[PDB]
Amino acid sequence: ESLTLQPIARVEGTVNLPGSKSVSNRALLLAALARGTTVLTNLLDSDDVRHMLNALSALGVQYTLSADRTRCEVTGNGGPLRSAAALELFLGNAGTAMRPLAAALCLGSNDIVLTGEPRMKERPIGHLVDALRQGGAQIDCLEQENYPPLRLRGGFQGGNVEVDGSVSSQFLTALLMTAPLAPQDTVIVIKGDLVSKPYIDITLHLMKTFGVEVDNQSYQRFVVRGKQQYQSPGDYLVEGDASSASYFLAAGAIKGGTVKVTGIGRNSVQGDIRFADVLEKMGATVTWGDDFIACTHGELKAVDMDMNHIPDAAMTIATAALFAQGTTTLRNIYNWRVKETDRLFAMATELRKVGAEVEEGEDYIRITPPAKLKYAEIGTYNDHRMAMCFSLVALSDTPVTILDPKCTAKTFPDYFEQLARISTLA
Ligand SMILES: O=C(O)C1=C[C@@H](OP(=O)(O)O)[C@@H](O)[C@H](O)C1
Ligand SMILES: O=C(O)C[NH2+]CP(=O)(O)O
Repeated sequence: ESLTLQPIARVEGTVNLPGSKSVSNRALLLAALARGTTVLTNLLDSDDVRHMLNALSALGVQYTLSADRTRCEVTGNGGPLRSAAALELFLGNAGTAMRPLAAALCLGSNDIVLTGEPRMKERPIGHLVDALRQGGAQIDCLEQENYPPLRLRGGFQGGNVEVDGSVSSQFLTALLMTAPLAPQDTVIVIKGDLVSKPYIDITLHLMKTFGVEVDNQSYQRFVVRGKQQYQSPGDYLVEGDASSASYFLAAGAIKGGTVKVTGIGRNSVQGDIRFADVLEKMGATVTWGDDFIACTHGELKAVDMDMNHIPDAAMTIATAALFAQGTTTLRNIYNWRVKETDRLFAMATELRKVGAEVEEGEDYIRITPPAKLKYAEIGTYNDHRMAMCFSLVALSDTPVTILDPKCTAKTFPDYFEQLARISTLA
C-alpha cells in the first residue's frame, strides 16, 4: 500500500487535535488503579491506546467507551490490578503500555506474560527490570535479558532502587506510577543522565491529578511513600497531542498561511509544545493561547539544537529542514535508535532519497537540503512518524509517495485526512 501526496500550494486553517497518546495511556492506567470512577474526555483512539485498553480489559478492569472511543468511564480498582489467570498480553509496539504495565503488574502475585510485535522484542527494558527486581519483583526475560517478552510474577515491595535514566524516561515513569501502591516506601536514585525529562514532568502532573505526590530531588533522587491509593479526579480532560500537532504547525511554518491547533496551549503539561519555539527560531511566527498554538509562515533558516527535550517532535524538524536555508543539526537524540525503528538510520536513509545530504551521527543528525527536492517513495519502517514527517515533502513542487501510510494509526489514524483538510493543492 502507498499514498501519493500531490504538491500543496498552501496550508491554512484550524486543526482540532486528537488526544495525547502519552497522557491517554497514563490516565487509563491511573484510572484503573484509582479509587473511584474517572471519566476521560478526548481520549486518543489509536493503536497504542487500544493495546492499553485491551490489556486493562483482559486484567478485569471495568470501563465503558463512547461510540467514537474518545470518552471513557473507568471504574477504578482501588488497588493493584489482579488476575487469577496465566495471561499473555500483546502490547503491539506501545512503549507507554509495555513499560508502565511491566512495573504495575509487579505489584501483588499475578503470573502474566507481556509481549508485542517483533520490534518490541528488540526495544530495551532491562533498566526497568533491574530496578523492579531490586525492589523485590520476580521477572523472567523469556528470550534475552534487557528485552521483552517478560513473565511477571509479582512481589515488588519497594526499598532502595536505582534506575538508569540514559536510554528511556519511561523506566522511571513506570516506577513512579507503581511505587505509591507498594507495601514499603521506595527511594529511586537515577544512575546518570536522564533523557526525555519533560515526560517525567507529565507523569508527575498526572500522578498529582490522581491524588499522589512524590519528592523529586532535582531529577536525581525520588522519594515515594508506599501504602497509598490513587484517587479519581472525577472528570479528566486529556490534552490534544502536541506531537501530532507538530506536523500541522510545521506545515504552516513551511507553506502557510496560518495554521492553528487547538487542545493544547501555553500551560499544557506536554513537553512537545516547546516544538513551536523551534519553528519560531527558524523564522516562523508563533502565536500562543490558553487552548491554541498557531504558526504563520516566514522565511526559514536552519537551526543547530539539542533536541533531547522533544525527541519525537524533533523528527518533524528533520524534514522541515528541507525547506530551510543552511544545514540543520539535531543533537542529543541517541534514543531515536531504540524506538519504533532506528530513527537515525531511517531518517537519514529516507532524507537522502529526496536529495538531502545527511551525516548520521551516533546521537545526532546533520541535514543539508538540496537546491531542489527529488521525488521518492518513502519507506516508513512501521513508524507512524516516518509517514507523518515525510508528508511535509509535498509542501514543495515535488509530490511524495508514502509507503504503508496506515502506520500512522499508532498515534494518529486520520492524519492524512486532517492534513488534506488544511491543504490547497497546487
Ligand atoms: O513517556 C512517554 O509518554 C513517552 C516518552 C518518550 O520516550 P523516551 O523516554 O524513551 O524518550 C517518547 O519518545 C514516547 O513517544 C512517549
Ligand atoms: O511516539 C514516538 O515518536 C515514539 N514512541 C515510542 P513508545 O511510545 O512506543 O515508547
